[PDB]
Amino acid sequence: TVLATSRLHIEGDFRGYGSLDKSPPGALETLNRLMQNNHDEFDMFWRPDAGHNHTAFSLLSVYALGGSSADLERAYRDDDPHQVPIGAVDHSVVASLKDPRIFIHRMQRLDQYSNYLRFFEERIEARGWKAVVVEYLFSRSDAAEAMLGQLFEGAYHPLIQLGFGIEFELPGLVAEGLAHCAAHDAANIIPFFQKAEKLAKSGSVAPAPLVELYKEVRDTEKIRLAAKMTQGPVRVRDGVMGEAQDDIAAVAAKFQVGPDGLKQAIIETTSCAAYSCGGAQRPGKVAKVDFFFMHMVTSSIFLSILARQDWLETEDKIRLVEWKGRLDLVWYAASSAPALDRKWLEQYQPTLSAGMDWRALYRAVTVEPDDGHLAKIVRSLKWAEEEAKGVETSETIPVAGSGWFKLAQMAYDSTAHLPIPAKWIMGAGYDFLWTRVDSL
Ligand SMILES: [Fe+3]
Repeated sequence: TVLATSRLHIEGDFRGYGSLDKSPPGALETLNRLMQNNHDEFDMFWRPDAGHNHTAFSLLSVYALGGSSADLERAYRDDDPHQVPIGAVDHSVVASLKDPRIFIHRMQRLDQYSNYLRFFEERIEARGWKAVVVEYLFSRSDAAEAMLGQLFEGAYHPLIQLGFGIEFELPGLVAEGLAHCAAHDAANIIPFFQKAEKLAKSGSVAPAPLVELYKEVRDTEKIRLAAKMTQGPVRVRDGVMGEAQDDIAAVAAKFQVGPDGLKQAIIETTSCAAYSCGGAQRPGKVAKVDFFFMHMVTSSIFLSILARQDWLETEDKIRLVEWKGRLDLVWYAASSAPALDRKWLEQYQPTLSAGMDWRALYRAVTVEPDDGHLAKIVRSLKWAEEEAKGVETSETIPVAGSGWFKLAQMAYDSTAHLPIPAKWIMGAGYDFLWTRVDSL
């Protein structure tokens, strides 16, 4: 039977966090047609490692930046390589997923995406998306505890997809995100999250500023060297978690948010992620933004969005930000914990984006051939400027003020007019990766 939940209709004025210019007429109709095509025709996974379908991310971000029909069509065509036929649904498997032990049991299998999608669509059709999200992520059942770890998998893709669903209140997109969450292959980050949290709640770990926990990861050789350059997409599973799970778990336990600390913890995690991106530069090299640090920033807007949901307890909002901050330390370690310096973003001189404001940068991003990350990072950075309105740089907040837009300029300048593989450096701490980066 056709579910109402399967129909993605964005309607009304809402155009997204950090939006500036309204998309011109005709864009909304293009957005709905293409989001619906992507939803019905394509899987969430097009290859085993780094194979997340970005189509929904690229469309919704280009809409938020005020792109027209033609820009959304570019976004869709640019992600053609992301778009493979959606898996056949097994309807007896879908019926069985009502049992929480069969649910848990089939988790972390990529070929299950379509089964979990149909399941979550049926469940949302019956209870609505708010009820289902609390039930499957935040209710501390066994299923929900495993789904919460899964939410951060793949450098934050499930969180990002669920985040988009919640931001635009799209039931079918919330369903895609939950299904993505359930099906994502495991990087052995769940025990990192359990160990760090058990340590944090023990009463015997004093909290420290996140910026000092980045420093400790870099300065602890066993953690810094756990990841290997040529492990590529499995650095976290086979390197950071393989060699140093307990060690990084004891560091991450020091990141602890008090009951009145939610907004500052979002600003703290977002500032340190932006600081990763902008501060991991090398003398004599052009500016490049690390691909992983870029996901640490692109994911950050969705923390801000979950933080503002009426249907979610403040305890559950604080937990989300704790876990994201902690895993940002793992992604830092996975890029070989490069030396960070505030001087690079402070001193950065824009090139292609020199003299633009946010409105002109947004316009330039809407037309730029890209898989969606450029649009995602400039929007998270404009939003970060709003979230952290009035906050200045300090010992704990390393990027603020004009730094947010300066990073956006560096992401545009260092990425525009390049093929996708040349855009983002795949681990800023690995010296060899800089031999393939232009000198000054
Ligand atoms: Fe991505």
